[PDB]
Amino acid sequence: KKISGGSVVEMQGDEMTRIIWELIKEKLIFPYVELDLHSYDLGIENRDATNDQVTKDAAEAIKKHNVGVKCATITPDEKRVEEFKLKQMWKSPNGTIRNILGGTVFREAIICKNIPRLVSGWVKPIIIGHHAYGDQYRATDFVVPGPGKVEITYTPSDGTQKVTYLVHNFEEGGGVAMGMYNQDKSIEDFAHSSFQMALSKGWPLYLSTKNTILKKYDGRFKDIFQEIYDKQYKSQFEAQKIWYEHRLIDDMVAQAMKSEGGFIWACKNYDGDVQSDSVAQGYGSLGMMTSVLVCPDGKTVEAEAAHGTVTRHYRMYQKGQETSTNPIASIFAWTRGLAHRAKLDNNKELAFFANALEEVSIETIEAGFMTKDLAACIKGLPNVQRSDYLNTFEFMDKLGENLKIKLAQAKLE
Amino acid sequence: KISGGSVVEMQGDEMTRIIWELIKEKLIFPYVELDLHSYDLGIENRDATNDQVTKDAAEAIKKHNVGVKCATITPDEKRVEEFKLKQMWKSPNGTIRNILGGTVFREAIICKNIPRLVSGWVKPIIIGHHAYGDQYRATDFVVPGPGKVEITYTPSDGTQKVTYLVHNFEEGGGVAMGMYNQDKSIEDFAHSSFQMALSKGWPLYLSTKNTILKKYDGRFKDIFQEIYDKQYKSQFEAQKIWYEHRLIDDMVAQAMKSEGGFIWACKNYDGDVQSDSVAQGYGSLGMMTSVLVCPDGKTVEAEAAHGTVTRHYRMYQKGQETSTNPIASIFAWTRGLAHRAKLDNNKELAFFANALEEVSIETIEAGFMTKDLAACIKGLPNVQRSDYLNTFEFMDKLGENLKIKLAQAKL
Ligand SMILES: NC(=O)c1ccc[n+]([C@@H]2O[C@H](COP(=O)([O-])OP(=O)(O)OC[C@H]3O[C@@H](n4cnc5c(N)ncnc54)[C@H](OP(=O)(O)O)[C@@H]3O)[C@@H](O)[C@H]2O)c1
Ligand SMILES: NC(=O)c1ccc[n+]([C@@H]2O[C@H](COP(=O)([O-])OP(=O)(O)OC[C@H]3O[C@@H](n4cnc5c(N)ncnc54)[C@H](OP(=O)(O)O)[C@@H]3O)[C@@H](O)[C@H]2O)c1
Ligand SMILES: COc1cc(NCc2cc3cc(Cl)ccc3[nH]c2=O)ccc1C#N
Ligand SMILES: COc1cc(NCc2cc3cc(Cl)ccc3[nH]c2=O)ccc1C#N
Repeated sequence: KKISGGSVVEMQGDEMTRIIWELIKEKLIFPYVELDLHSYDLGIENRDATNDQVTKDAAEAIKKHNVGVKCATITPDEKRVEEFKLKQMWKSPNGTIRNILGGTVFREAIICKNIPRLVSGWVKPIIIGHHAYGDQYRATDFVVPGPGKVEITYTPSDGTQKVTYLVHNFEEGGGVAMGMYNQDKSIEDFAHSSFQMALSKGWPLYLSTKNTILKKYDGRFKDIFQEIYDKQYKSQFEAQKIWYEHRLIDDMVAQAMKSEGGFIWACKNYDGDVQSDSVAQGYGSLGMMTSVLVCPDGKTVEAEAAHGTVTRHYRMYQKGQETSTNPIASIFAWTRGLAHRAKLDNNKELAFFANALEEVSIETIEAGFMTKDLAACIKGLPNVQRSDYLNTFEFMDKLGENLKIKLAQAKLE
Repeated sequence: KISGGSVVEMQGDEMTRIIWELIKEKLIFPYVELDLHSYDLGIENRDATNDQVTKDAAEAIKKHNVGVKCATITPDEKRVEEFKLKQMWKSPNGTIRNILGGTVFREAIICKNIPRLVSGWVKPIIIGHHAYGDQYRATDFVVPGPGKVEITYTPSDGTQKVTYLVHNFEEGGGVAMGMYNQDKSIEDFAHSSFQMALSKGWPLYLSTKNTILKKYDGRFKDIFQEIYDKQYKSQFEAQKIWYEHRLIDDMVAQAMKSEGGFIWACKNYDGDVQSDSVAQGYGSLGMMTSVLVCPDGKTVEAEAAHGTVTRHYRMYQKGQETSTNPIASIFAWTRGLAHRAKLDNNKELAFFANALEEVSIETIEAGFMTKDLAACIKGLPNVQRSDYLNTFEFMDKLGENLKIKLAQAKL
């Protein structure tokens, strides 16, 4: 009696995450749930094999079936082109997908009692989202060769008066300059995703900006969030004993470091990249970072780990050496995905399993069975020895055993 | 008694004014004679002068080169109606940078008994930002609807103008903005960062997002490699250190797994302590120093990265016990004097500047500190009164330890 899972769009990936991804399906997922799976290999060979079309096709499956679970993919730089002999430097799959689906990406660390956090006292979860990976990806930048006047202009499409804003008047040398933009359409999406992520998770929501300085730019993020909230989300927030409030980023950081957690943060940063966030990097185990892509309708969810393909470990695997790669984030991609499926289907057996799997993963670590990065968090890297951790299979085997027990006992009721 | 020479001083506001005068009295004036050129950068003095006193303070730093600044009230719509201000005056620190050029760094004083966010960080990590980041150089506006936003360059020459597409709003509006940076700003920023790394004896690293802003940030990066290979390259090799560029993604992840011990030039939009996670995670903003350096090498103005500690000031006003950490403020003075000692080559003053930091540190390593610092070790919930000293007790204990340290030197 396997569980009837329903329609899920799976997306296979590259390197160490592919290798693990399979272990998850075989050892933790398929022995218990029969899915109407809709796989899409997005490993770099096949993306190149199809001219990055398989990426676009997965994005459309996700729209239709409302549930995606994606493995980590190689985004090609120059050296990967030469390494796989690619036809061209294909765009990052994650951006391709999120452009098609609209909506917003939220990351969150998985927190275990026996794993130190930067801030002890952070005990309820911190869930942060950025506006389409950041304001930097919508920047038009160039060098100013010599003296002169840089300006920005609005050209009403109808054809009423132009308006010109002097940016700077370079009077005695060169420099650099750039323009940045955001569409209302897009800010509204960010709003709806954030509010609806908050209702779904049950915590309150904070929008941070720098509207002391960017009065009109960050202003209009605030006013849009406020109009949308006051017009269509307040009653449902009140009903969950939660709220939305805008903060100055200055205020918002000071609070969040003096807090216990349990909130949604809509950061209006310039850079949304995980790899440049000091706190995310500071936990000291990127393998405990989940992500989720929520769309402005509330139905459509795509889940995935926030780390990369772990190329450094992958090269060791190929040469047949020990690896201690952390599967958690990838495991939680499946459980968040499956959980949301269950939400849409009103499928209590799936919801139980999903939660169960998340539960066991933390429990397993808390008993003191874990991968090297987590032991390193406990003891310190120079102090870690081989008998403090399990390799990638030993930890996956352990999670299988503990999952068997959990569900076997849990059945008796 | 040790004559220092000329220093420039700007008296501050609220809790920092009180803490200032105590440092002057107990720590500075009994050990050292000075030619204090003092400006009253309290809010109420500025309003009386129509902000002009801030200018005078700044221009005076030009002549003498050493400044020590007490935290100051930067007005706001409630601070206006609090003092009936003639106008909502601008930030003093800004006016002072604006007038001196220069690049503001920020350090956090560390002790062996005060947990850092990362245990492994056992050396200083000094961060500078390019003129407070490019949000203060931004020009924002609302887009009412469908239409084009174009950024254009009209050469002074008169040669053909250039025009890049920012975005064409097809359906509905949004927002737009453009920011700039003159090359001279960047040369200064780089110069300041090369001088700062040379004095503090640590390697340098510049962070950018040149994988997305290939031109804008790339430009920063070259001016850094150019000026390095040109003017400073072999001076580093002489002091056994090095300069390198790091993609911001790479820099952050390298830092957080390092032992500290480097200068960091952050090319950023927001160079405000308030919004820095890592600075607000230490626990005591009372431990965060900040030092303005100029390109020319000659000019240094020190202060505290924390504000005026208003919540503590209101407790001062009512006779209620306060526990305000003065280290940053002490370090404003030691930085100012250790610099003045290198200008004057005044060895006697140099020793005093290093003496007072070692004392400040030793006191806290010994286990005598303020409430913030106690909270970092135990947790604010677990903190008993017996765990820490109040504003006054901590001073007297430093004053005491300063006296004893100075004595043993003579011998
Ligand atoms: N959406 C995505 O799928 C996504 C996101 C980011 C990057 N990537 C791609 O993945 C490839 C590799 O990128 P990268 O090496 O920069 O990033 P990465 O895969 O996150 O690896 C960086 C380092 O972090 C540690 N780490 C990350 N995940 C871990 C895990 N699950 N368990 C244990 N340790 C872990 C490892 O450090 P130690 O080796 O020191 O243990 C690893 O070398 C690139 O082609 C990149 O474009 C993909
Ligand atoms: N250097 C400058 O010129 C500068 C920099 C920032 C702000 N300001 C100005 O000064 C005011 C800032 O006040 P603010 O309350 O916003 O920020 P703040 O005075 O720097 O600090 C606010 C809180 O931080 C803690 N704190 C700061 N310094 C401390 C110390 N030395 N010892 C112990 N705790 C300390 C206190 O927390 P607890 O209350 O929890 O103990 C305090 O309530 C504003 O009017 C602003 O315009 C000036
Ligand atoms: C509950 O523990 C965590 C939660 C996390 N959530 C994600 C996150 C939080 C976050 C919080 C702030 Cl104040 C600033 C930037 C941030 N960036 C992030 O990506 C990350 C790390 C830990 C730790 N330790
Ligand atoms: C030696 O430990 C410290 C040094 C500090 N230096 C100042 C500073 C560091 C810093 C480091 C990063 Cl990775 C990011 C932003 C940062 N902003 C800062 O203002 C601050 C805190 C601690 C701690 N714990």
